[PDB]
Amino acid sequence: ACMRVYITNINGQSIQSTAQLCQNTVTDVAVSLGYRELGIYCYQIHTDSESELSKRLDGIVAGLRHGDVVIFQTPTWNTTEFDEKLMNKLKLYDIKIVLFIHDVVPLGNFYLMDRTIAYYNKADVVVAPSQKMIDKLRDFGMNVSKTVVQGMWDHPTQAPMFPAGLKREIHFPGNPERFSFVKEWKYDIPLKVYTWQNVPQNVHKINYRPDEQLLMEMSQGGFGLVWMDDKDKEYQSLYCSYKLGSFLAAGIPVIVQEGIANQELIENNGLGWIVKDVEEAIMKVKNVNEDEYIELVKNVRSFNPILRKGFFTRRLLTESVFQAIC
Amino acid sequence: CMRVYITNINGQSIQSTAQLCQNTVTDVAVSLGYRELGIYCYQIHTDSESELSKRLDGIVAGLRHGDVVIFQTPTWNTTEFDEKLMNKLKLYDIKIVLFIHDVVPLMFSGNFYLMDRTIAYYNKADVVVAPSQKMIDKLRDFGMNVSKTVVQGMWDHPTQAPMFPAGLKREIHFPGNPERFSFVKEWKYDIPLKVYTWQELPQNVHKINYRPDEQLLMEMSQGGFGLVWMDDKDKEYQSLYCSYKLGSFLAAGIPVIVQEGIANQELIENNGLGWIVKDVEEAIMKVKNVNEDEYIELVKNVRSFNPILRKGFFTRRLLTESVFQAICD
Amino acid sequence: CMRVYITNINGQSIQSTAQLCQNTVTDVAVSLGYRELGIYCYQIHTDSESELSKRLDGIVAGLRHGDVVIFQTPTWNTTEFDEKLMNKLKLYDIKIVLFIHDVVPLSGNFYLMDRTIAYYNKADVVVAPSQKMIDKLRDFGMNVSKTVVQGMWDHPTQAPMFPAGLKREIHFPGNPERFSFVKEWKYDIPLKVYTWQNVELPQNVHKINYRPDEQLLMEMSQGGFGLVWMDDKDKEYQSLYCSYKLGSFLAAGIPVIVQEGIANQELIENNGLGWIVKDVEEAIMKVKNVNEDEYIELVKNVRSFNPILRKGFFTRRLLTESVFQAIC
Amino acid sequence: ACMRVYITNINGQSIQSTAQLCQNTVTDVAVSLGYRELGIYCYQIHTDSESELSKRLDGIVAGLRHGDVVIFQTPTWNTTEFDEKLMNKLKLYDIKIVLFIHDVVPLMFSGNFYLMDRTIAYYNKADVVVAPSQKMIDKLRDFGMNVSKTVVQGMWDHPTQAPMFPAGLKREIHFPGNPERFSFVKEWKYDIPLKVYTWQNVELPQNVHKINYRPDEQLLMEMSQGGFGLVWMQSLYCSYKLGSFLAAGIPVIVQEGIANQELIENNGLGWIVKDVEEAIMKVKNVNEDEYIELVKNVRSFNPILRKGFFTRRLLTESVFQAIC
Ligand SMILES: O=c1ccn([C@@H]2O[C@H](COP(=O)(O)OP(=O)(O)O)[C@@H](O)[C@H]2O)c(=O)[nH]1
Ligand SMILES: O=c1ccn([C@@H]2O[C@H](COP(=O)(O)OP(=O)(O)O)[C@@H](O)[C@H]2O)c(=O)[nH]1
Ligand SMILES: O=c1ccn([C@@H]2O[C@H](COP(=O)(O)OP(=O)(O)O)[C@@H](O)[C@H]2O)c(=O)[nH]1
Ligand SMILES: O=c1ccn([C@@H]2O[C@H](COP(=O)(O)OP(=O)(O)O)[C@@H](O)[C@H]2O)c(=O)[nH]1
Repeated sequence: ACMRVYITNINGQSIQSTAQLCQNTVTDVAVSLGYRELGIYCYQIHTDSESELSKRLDGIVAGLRHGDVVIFQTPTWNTTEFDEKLMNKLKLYDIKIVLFIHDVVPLGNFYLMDRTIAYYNKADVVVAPSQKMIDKLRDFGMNVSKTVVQGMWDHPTQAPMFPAGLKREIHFPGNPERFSFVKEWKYDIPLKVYTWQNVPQNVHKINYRPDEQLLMEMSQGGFGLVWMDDKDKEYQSLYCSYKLGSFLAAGIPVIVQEGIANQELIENNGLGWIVKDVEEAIMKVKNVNEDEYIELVKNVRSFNPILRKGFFTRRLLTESVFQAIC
Repeated sequence: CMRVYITNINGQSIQSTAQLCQNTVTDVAVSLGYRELGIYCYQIHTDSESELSKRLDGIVAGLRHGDVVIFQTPTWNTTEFDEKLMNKLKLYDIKIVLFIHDVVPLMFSGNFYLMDRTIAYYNKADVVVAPSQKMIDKLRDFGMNVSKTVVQGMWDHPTQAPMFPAGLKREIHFPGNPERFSFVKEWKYDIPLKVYTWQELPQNVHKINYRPDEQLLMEMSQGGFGLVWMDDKDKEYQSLYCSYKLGSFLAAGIPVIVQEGIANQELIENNGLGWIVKDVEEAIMKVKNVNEDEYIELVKNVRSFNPILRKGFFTRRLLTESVFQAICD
Repeated sequence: CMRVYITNINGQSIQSTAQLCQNTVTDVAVSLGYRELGIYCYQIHTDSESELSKRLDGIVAGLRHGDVVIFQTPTWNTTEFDEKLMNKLKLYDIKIVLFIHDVVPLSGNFYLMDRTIAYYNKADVVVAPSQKMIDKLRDFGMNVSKTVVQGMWDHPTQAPMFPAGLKREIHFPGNPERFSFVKEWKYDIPLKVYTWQNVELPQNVHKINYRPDEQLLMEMSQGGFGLVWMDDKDKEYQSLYCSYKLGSFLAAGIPVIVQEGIANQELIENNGLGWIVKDVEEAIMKVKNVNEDEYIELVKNVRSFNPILRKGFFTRRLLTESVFQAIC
Repeated sequence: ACMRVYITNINGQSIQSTAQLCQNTVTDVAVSLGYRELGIYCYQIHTDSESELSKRLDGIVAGLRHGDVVIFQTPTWNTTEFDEKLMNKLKLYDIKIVLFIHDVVPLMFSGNFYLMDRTIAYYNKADVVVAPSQKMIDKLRDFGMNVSKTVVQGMWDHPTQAPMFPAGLKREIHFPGNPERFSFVKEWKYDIPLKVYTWQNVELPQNVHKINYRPDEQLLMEMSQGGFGLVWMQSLYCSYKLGSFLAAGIPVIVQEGIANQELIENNGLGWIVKDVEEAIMKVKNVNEDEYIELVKNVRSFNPILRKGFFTRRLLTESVFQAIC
């Protein structure tokens, strides 16, 4: 009996899926720690007889041995049915299971919240974006005793950082479809939106670029905006933003919405400003002098080796396996 | 973004050497930052064509175009399974390293019909790692035309078992099964023979029960000689394969006795790791005649050579060189 | 481009547990991609001041601004060396993790506390064996704000674990010159002492010759109980540290018996790894009574818990968390 | 007797030093393989007394033990005296020594030939020699180098994850080296533009675009947009520039003779040309499809350079050969 740690990893999604991006990046760190990938392909679950699905899963977990530990990165995006039966398959082994939450599907839409929580409760440790997320999940019946807070996505990279000049512009590499505040841009601060989609005056569309390029370009100065839409104001209070990690790894300060999860990280480390609303953000971008920009930048760049070396991830990947056995 | 993947069987008996080698190789591959494609040993005919195909899709779900895959063959799931795994792999734009642990039609007179199908699927790899040059030669004669070949040379035996000081015990160690090795029963000499096995034999042969490898290593290190031998039934294969027993003796820290004609025998010759003997009589005779002086030297050569074995360097180099060859012309 | 380095001592006797520890932490560290800053144990007074300085420049030659350095203390080259290594480290723009294996000023050695504390305080993060250790260190002026608790030693190993039978015997792989209760051993339960010392022992102590750790693990895994016991003058200083042999028993796969108030005692209780006893006499009683099933369970707890020990997870978490903390 | 592998690595040179860049790249690969760094700092050896030197060295190798293997990246650039002395220290341990040659000082010009005997003497204490090219090994043998086990490096790697942009057929030649070292640049006289990436002040001939020095990753991204990489100058060693071009994902043009050119030919990675004028011709005549093919070749071969495989093999093979 010789313990190995395995971790699930999705494959086959779009060139531009942040979801897969997250998992693959977590997995690369995990591989570097000695862990083993359980590759999972993103496909149409209805395409399998319930029996072919049982055996595709046997294919996926073929290397598993009792005494192992499995880190399940949820969701698989293969349907709650897949999630459920993957879990069920793992519960047949005499192993500890770490549930690593990237998103809670119902949070839209809301109905399957119950079957979601239900297989969640089968894990031994839960890793979640924030304590607020854990608290809110307990409210729906989540009863796993050992929980670990993720805090922040890393963003492992060796993209050169150029000196950050005080450009009074704002960067935002999300998609307008999901963020409608972007179409409502009123202010005379340029908003640089990085997206594939083609949809005001001061918003400037920029072509989707490989992540390393975006980082290099963003490092030349400016501010990074982390901002949700108005129903997404639920999550935001709960999830970890991926682009937040991308701003910080690039070496520029951030502007986040008052009430975002884990805001303490931003404050304690002097990484940017927590503002009430867009207006206040604009104001600060207009007010900030050369001095206080130079400070925020140096704060970001003394902080970001954590992000670029993948330590929030190495941290939770190590602690959760230990808590599972301990 | 190229990743390197390696297949690894699972599910066989704890006593199975085939799985033991594959796991060990995998353990070394993982340390090199490679990725496991786990494969479970089961009865292939409990699947419909659709199900087997989808079990394979599950096994290879993480592969992408541009990756490299090392197929550790055989899977012991049948030539049929090997062939369809290979077929799946060829749908990807990847390079395939075929790493041969055994050639199943060459190792049993009755498995020979499978030669042609085995070769056909061998010829789909970009690189073949074979135990010996002689095995590659033999493969060629049966139609194997894979242009790039790497010689494995020897099985490592990664470990940290204590090595005790080796005294000149005039005994011979043999951790194999009497079934696969019938000569055991016809043991007739007055030099003791220790047979380590889970399984009925002559007076000068002592049966010791199957221990976990680590303990076997510690015990063997106390001295004596490791015998690497095969019956005349397998004299053919012997000139071709790599013995795992060989690597276990040397890792333990004792000299070995091997039959003339065995694969990669110059390895033993040039590193002074034991004796190449014509027959069992010549070995028994050398064990009775060797003096303290000579045994001292042999043990010295073995324990200066065997860091390679214990740190997995034969495996590290084939794992590194084969992936390199798969890409570079 | 940040690298993590970790100090590691070399040159001590194959018997030195202090080196065995640093070396083990270092091995885990290297598997995590950290880099060794090798330190050799020698007579410091053989060095002129400038020689000592440049020997140190030799040790840290590979360091760069922006690196993170883990200092496993002490080096055993004496405090003067520890202090001079720390100052050398502070000359770089790096974050420093202090990893405490022992604290020298802890009775007549106490006078050294001022110097010891003054260099501890140059660290950004302190990893200490127990919270208790951290508290005592605070009473004497340690003010490093980020601290991590180690909570056990690991024992990474591949040692076969045999099935464990209930044997009413106690294993103690400790030097009997350092533990006196051994010479006083007066009980009908056999005490098995694994030691290099060529001396004879009380009637019911079985002197067993020193053996490679791997062999010791395998042998102990056949059953019996592992005793973690301190002398008497090492009693206060006891409560503080992490027992290395404790880790060895659990990694072998047998339950343990430890004195009341041992550092990180709750780990034993919360995981069902053995018993906390007042004194030897209670320990003898438990071993006399303890039944077959109750033992079976003790073992089950141990072997479900010990893959953490055997794969080095206490160390992996402290090496990972302390670096994170040094930057955060 | 637990064998560990160590590798020397220089530190403390300028950010522009290719020697350091190389030793550091090899070392990072070595660390991923589990090998341990012996960090060496570049200073002025005259500032040490004999005793101080001996103890600085003792500080550098404090972690070695009998039974280890040591890979010595030579030269250290602290001089031959330092290299000889480091080699002397190592020999005092019962270890095997791999000598990995980056440069041979006494072969740099005839003036430095007097150093050959000292150089060869200490080379000969090694158990294995890794050299850039077989040709180099042959030359060394002519001067008394007698280490029986040798390994050929072939090519520098270039570990990176720089995005590769699509390679447009730009009729331009990239050359990230400095002028004060390459005469041919100041003499440029072709209607084909030469993109020279340098930190130097100097203004440059008409059809040269002096581009400011830039981080390696950025350089790689820019070059991946297309055009040709030029390797120009001692066909003894491996060009580091070469690996940068191929990692960036564009084909190369190299001067006839240089070492290991059959790597170029056998993988269809560029052109081996007699002179500069031959290079301008091929850049003028080459058509769209011929160029898509070059790029195909380079981008299929690339992953070796980018994942550090020339280095992984020499680091694995040489340690193996040191014991076997
Ligand atoms: O041109 C682009 C724009 C987006 N991104 C990536 O997409 C991320 C943001 O995606 P998403 O909005 O889904 O992250 P979220 O903040 O919502 O968690 C950025 O940080 C980048 O990593 C990118 O690689 N190139
Ligand atoms: O008591 C035993 C006897 C055998 N072995 C293992 O079984 C191997 C021999 O198996 P096999 O005879 O199949 O090796 P090969 O024929 O390839 O030389 C030995 O080297 C050991 O590693 C073991 O672990 N415990
Ligand atoms: O025959 C022996 C006896 C001791 N030890 C090692 O020495 C440790 C105990 O040493 P020490 O008492 O110094 O550690 P402590 O428990 O006091 O921290 C054991 O756990 C073993 O790992 C060993 O390897 N072989
Ligand atoms: O703007 C620049 C110019 C050059 N270089 C680096 O310098 C290398 C060339 O160095 P050198 O000419 O010394 O190498 P050589 O080809 O002579 O071996 C390039 O490959 C780059 O990696 C760079 O990073 N940025």
